[PDB]
Amino acid sequence: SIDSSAIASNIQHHADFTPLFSPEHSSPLKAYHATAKSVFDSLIMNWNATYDYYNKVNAKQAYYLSMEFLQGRALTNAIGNLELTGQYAEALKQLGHNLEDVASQEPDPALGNGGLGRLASCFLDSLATLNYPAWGYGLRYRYGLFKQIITKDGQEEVAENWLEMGNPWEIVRNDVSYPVKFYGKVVEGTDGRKHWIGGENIKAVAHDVPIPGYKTKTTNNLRLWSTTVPSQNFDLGAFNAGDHAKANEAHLNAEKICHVLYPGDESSEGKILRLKQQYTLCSASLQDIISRFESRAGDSLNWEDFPSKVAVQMNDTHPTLCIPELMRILMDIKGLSWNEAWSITERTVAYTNHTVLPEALEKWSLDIMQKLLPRHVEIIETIDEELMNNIVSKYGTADISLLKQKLKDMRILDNVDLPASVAKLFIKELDPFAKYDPQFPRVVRMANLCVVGGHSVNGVAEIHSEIVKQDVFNSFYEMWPTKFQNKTNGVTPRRWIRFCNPELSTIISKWIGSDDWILNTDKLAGLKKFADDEDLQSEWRTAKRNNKMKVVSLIRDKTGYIVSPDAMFDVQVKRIHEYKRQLLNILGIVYRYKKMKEMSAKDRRKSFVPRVCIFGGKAFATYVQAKRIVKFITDVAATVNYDPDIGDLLKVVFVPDYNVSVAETLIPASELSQHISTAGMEASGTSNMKFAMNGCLLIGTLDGANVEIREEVGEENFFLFGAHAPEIAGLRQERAEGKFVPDLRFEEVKEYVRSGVFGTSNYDELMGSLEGNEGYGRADYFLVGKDFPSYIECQEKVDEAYRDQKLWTRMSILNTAGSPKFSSDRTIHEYAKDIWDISPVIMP
Amino acid sequence: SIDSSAIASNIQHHADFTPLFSPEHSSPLKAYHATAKSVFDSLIMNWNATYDYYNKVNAKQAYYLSMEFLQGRALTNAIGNLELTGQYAEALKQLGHNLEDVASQEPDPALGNGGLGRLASCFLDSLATLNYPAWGYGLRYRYGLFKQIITKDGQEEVAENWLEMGNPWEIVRNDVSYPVKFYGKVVEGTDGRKHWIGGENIKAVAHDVPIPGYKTKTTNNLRLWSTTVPSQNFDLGAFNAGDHAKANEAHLNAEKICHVLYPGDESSEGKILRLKQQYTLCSASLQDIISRFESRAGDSLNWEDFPSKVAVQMNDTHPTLCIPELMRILMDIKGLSWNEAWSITERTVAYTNHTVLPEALEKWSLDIMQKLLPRHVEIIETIDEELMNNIVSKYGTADISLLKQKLKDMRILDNVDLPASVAKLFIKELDPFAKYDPQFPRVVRMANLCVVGGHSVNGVAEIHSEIVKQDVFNSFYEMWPTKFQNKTNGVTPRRWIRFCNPELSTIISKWIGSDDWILNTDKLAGLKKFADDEDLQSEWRTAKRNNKMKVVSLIRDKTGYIVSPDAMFDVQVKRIHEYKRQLLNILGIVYRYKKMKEMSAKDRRKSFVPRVCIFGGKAFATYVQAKRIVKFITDVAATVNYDPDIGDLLKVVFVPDYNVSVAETLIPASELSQHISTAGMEASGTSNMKFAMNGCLLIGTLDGANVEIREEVGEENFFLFGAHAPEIAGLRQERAEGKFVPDLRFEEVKEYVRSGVFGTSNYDELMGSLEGNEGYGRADYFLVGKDFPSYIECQEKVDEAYRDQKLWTRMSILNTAGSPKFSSDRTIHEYAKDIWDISPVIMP
Ligand SMILES: *Cc1c(COP(=O)(O)O)cnc(C)c1O
Ligand SMILES: *Cc1c(COP(=O)(O)O)cnc(C)c1O
Repeated sequence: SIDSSAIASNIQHHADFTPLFSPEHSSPLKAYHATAKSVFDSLIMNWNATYDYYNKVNAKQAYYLSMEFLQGRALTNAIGNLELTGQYAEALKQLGHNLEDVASQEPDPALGNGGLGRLASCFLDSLATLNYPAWGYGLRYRYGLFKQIITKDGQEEVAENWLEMGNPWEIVRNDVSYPVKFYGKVVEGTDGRKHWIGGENIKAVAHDVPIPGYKTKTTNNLRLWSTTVPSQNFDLGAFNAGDHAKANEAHLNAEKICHVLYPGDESSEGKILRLKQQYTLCSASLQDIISRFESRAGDSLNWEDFPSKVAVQMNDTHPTLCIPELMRILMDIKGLSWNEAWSITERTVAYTNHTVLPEALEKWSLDIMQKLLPRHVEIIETIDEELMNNIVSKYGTADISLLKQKLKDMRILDNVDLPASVAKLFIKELDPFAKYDPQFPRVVRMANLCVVGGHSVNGVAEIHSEIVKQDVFNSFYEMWPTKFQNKTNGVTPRRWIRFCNPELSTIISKWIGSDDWILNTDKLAGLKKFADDEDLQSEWRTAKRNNKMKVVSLIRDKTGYIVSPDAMFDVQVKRIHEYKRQLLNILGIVYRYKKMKEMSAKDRRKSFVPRVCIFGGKAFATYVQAKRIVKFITDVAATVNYDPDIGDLLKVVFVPDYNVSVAETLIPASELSQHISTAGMEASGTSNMKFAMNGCLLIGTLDGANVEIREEVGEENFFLFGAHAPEIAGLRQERAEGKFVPDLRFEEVKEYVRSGVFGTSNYDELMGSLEGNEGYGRADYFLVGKDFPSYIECQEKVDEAYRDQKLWTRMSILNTAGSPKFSSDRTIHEYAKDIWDISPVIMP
Repeated sequence: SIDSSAIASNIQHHADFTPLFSPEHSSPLKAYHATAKSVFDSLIMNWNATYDYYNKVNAKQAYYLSMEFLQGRALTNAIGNLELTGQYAEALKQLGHNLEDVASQEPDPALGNGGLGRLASCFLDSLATLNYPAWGYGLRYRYGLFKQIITKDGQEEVAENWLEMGNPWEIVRNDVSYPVKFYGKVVEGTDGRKHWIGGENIKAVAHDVPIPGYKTKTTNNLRLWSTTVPSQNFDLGAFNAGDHAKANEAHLNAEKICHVLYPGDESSEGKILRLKQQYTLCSASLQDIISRFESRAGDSLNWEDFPSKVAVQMNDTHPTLCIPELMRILMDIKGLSWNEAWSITERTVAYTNHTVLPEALEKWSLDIMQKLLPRHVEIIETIDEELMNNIVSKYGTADISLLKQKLKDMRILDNVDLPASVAKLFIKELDPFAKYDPQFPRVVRMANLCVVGGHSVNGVAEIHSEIVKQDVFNSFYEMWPTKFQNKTNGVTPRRWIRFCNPELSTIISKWIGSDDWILNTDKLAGLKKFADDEDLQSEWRTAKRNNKMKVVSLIRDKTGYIVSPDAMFDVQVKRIHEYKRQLLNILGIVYRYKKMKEMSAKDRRKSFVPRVCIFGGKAFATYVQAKRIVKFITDVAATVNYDPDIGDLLKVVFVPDYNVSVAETLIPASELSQHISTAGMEASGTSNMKFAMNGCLLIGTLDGANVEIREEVGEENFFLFGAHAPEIAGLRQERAEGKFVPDLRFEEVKEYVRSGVFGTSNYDELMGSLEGNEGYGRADYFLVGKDFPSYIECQEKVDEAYRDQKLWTRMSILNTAGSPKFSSDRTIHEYAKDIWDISPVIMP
């Protein structure tokens, strides 16, 4: 009773009765907005039912705050989760359209950037699919980070246009507006209570993005804050006098908070904005959560129940301000005591860490924060004093040098005059250590504040979670060992197998017996025994090849290069950074090119398997060397791809504007993917898990997610190379004292690049970053030269394996069979049970 | 088969499936947006049918361009014209709401200001109602002119908020975008043809506001341009470097065009913007009109047919640039010759003039225009050369001093070097007259360009249209007498009787026999014979009184003052200006107050009829004296309203933020309205006509619309006072040479105001503007003192008439009976036949 012909009518209805175009206009885009709105009707029904039932039950609700959400296109996945994928397809034929064609008109929401945000997004899919009561909270970015375009100069950055016609996947909630305050000062009022007055005032308005679960009515929510000020803040006097910018100054201030993701902060103005961004996310979100708690509790309202009804999860340090903000409201607005409020805060908040380096943890100038959020600094000050008295107790006086060290490590406010209580212990008068030294900045360490303020701290992979306990927060682990956990990352198998790779999905559900694996992904393990079946292997290679043909279109379309699908599709797809070592990959390609060119055309075929080597991802605009690296790759592509001696034996391609949509086409087509960061530098990595699910083989270092992926799929089905994490610091110091001697094959490439064969750029600057023994930006800090021989050898093993397409496809199948551990579903279960302490809420 | 219960469902549907609020939220406002969207579904159906049928028929289409459209609230009138007024009322009861209550939640669109715009709006109602194919073109103003608030300092100006939640009465047309260019320069290309290159580029996007006719499916359109630039014009480099305003500079430039109506132009930046505004309206609109002509013509496309398919009407001089812009496109883009293009332009364009003073006609600096629109100045230059050669022919050489005068009067470009052809005739070398004199600015006279460029020029009232021929454009009238016309203004009887005054409307349709008068307003004349019937008079006075009670609410609500409905409701409602003479009214009130206070409480009742004297309207922010006048009135209100000796004998009230919605409540309640501008200063006036329709009696000067209103309703049913137009200049010169001696009663008031009785302001400054014999801002230029005795006497006749509520109500009824001439319907018929040459297009 829910058929294709009624859907076609509702699509038509939306084109005409919620129109964005002239009636006689006929576009795939017009069809998209109509089809999006037809699907949306289902999400609204289900959203309202889910919203209402949660209020009735009043179960504990989890809240995931992130500065990023890589939502990607919604259409294909909403239709998928509703299981109207077959009927929407036909409905669109009736109207003279094609689903796939219409779906490719959807713009990627510019609401995230990399893994941090995509994880959050996968987490929202799993939460809904498994019927957990949970929302995401975030900011509604207009222009995103940037849309990447590739010219003959390298990468250029253009602002995103995804909101130009409005977002059909959201609902504005005009009754949901919260005030957020900047600057001002604090005064103690009549009733001993603190009051934060004056300053600047903006309002955050709610923009809801429903999150439909798979094979369930449960539709959770992503609440997005958009900043503005009321029309009356427009200065007409300024406007009429001619000063049109002044007239618009107040609106610009509010609105710019939601303009760009991670705005550049090499300026006091960029730092203030980045800080306004975070407080707005924290303040608006917490005010809303508090509001919902109150409305549900009704007359029987008790704040001790707050952490048994509310869980707040801080994705990275960006939402750290939740801690003091919660303390702010509980005391200043609700009237709770410090200890009463602190206990509620500590039990409500938890922190997830994605960093492996202790000098990559968010720091802020106290002076800047003190000016913008004076009441929060007061609160932080009190928190840091408590923390220090607890260290005093749990340790010393007796042994002071020890205590000195414990206080450095754990302090929230670094380089500040100690509170009078602690300062005592260092009289002799006071030790230089217990005083502000103007030679250095006064700094607020957000990571330490997150640890102190949350009941749980977790890493994102087994090895990393240990690094977190041993290197990063050691003295904290000593103090509160029970805080520290691990929650290995995962990705949703619905977006990243079922819907991005339908051809593989059919093969999977045939041989396993059902399509239940989409939900109960453990059942993929039943593929192990069929790994050597010849027929499975036939279908499995055909799918891979069919998925590769959609990439041929993408490459032709986006770059102009013509490539053959009968080569090996070798992909490296991640953010452009020296530590990720795209440079190691391209230089390995350069070596093989060189070998080919010093070889007979008979031997070229005998020695190397044909490849299409694909690069993708964004460089931080200001990062000069990263931009030179994408430039370098493009130039190699130009030289290699148009070389008669090579032909289809090797192609190199840089796919521009890598995003969720690109990944969705690229990943299912991939046979080899590269995860080759300097060992010890990666915490996890989620693209790794996506590739393996799609039967792509991994070449990588013993680093981040690769380690656990290798366990699950088997070491025989993974190409491992390079120095391990423990060996690094030693190899660097070895370099510093002149003892490192690079392979002859590595000097060959460097010289061959300095040769000019890749155009009118020489690159002596880039190659120069792999030379010397010391210096910032030089001295091959990320061990490209060191790992080179091991790496180019490992790629010879890949070639030899690809020669036996029996072995290759066997390993491909074993990767999909070993992926179950990396479903975000079991990641969420672990979070739900061991941190948030929430249960599923199933509607009847 | 279109019943109240289905409508209630559709209202509900829109609340839930085109939502702007949380689902559990319950507001009159929420009900409004839902009810608006339910009505809108009907407008869409009818809009699309009307749009499609016009394309089929390809009849000549009229296009009304204005910088203003005072649309007012749409809800009550759309529901009215659809005749679902009874069923929407019940549908809203079912949902626990009240139509009137819901309607009062609609914000007034800030798309206009005064009469200019309201006329345009009435014109759109009449065009639809009478089935004429016609659109309005305008700009989509965000903040409007300003929302007026009254404090203890006078008026203050706040930006309007009408778009904060979006406009339910519009449809964005994303496929309708047109490029508009600013600055740049001209170059003659390969093919002798001119090309306008470089400069700045913005895009105007179409926002359609359907205009439903009354008792007809015909739903015409108001196309509104909103300016923007594509996201990519956002400078990320600037944003990340910290310079967030610079990053937003390009967007601000585009968007500010649509920010404020009539932005202040005492700055080169305000003048450039005002000029960008007008060109954008002209360019975008003409590009669209041209596009529609082409798509309809198909293969059989002939540009000679353009003026037989297209009429462009310029409301005032603001759209003057249509003339050269049309010439631009026809030659530069379509390839027509000058004469071929000129003939098409002259036959397509027509001009309506609303000005009575020849020094109130829009002038622009040539230098500013030459910089912004260089190609348009070239075209204007050529037009002005033609014009001058035609004057040469039609006159002189022989008589040069004569020719000198004819060229001054008619020139488009004033104070410019004459073209070589004309310059000859003044050799002796060249006369100073035929040269640019840097002592004065170089000026472009837009009015003269409108006259030259249009086939018809019309005034807006019989007397004014004559002034236009005799004083304003005399030498043009001599040259082309057939151009000059009259089209007396009118107002729609649907918004301004039927829907604003339902209680009167019932009485009208009873005694006339039907409600057909709403359409065929001529049938109101049948009320003359019932003027003296006692029963009609009973119902008629009851309605007036019932309508007055809604004003009591408005006054209480907006000012706090408590007033009795059993007094005379005496209203002056128009823009605050010295020439309109609110000051004359208030000073007359001040005189009566003074008399009351020097009188016994028995006599106070014997001498004066109780009144509620209501003022309303906006002062130009920068106009110091106008603002002091509203301040002065408020202070009188404060003193008078709280005086025990007075009580309900006299109240004075300044209703803040006068707009369409205020008028709709105020007008039907009004018994006396004032139209007292210095004689000869007003061209027409439409509020005058509204009042008379609602049975309000007029006190006014022999000026503008009053003259014709007095003819139609009868001199016995109109309170005339003051000096007539011909006597003015003489009375002013009389003042200049010391010969004017004011009434003793006028010095009494002035002194009594200088007395301080009205608070801690003395007003010696304001009273000082009525004193002296010469000087800007002084010397009683608008004859307040002169007309005073005549005026306060005329008000004594009003009192004596109001005493006999038989006579008063007789005259009231005769005003409604005499109003038929002032229906915008017959105004439109005249425009349709004698200018646009269009016919109605009725769908089957
Ligand atoms: C999965 C995914 C990522 C994360 O990639 P890592 O290699 O884990 O950093 C980034 N971007 C997009 C578009 C993705 O789909
Ligand atoms: C009718 C009307 C006007 C025009 O009034 P005039 O006295 O003709 O200038 C102005 N404003 C509003 C809101 C109106 O309804």
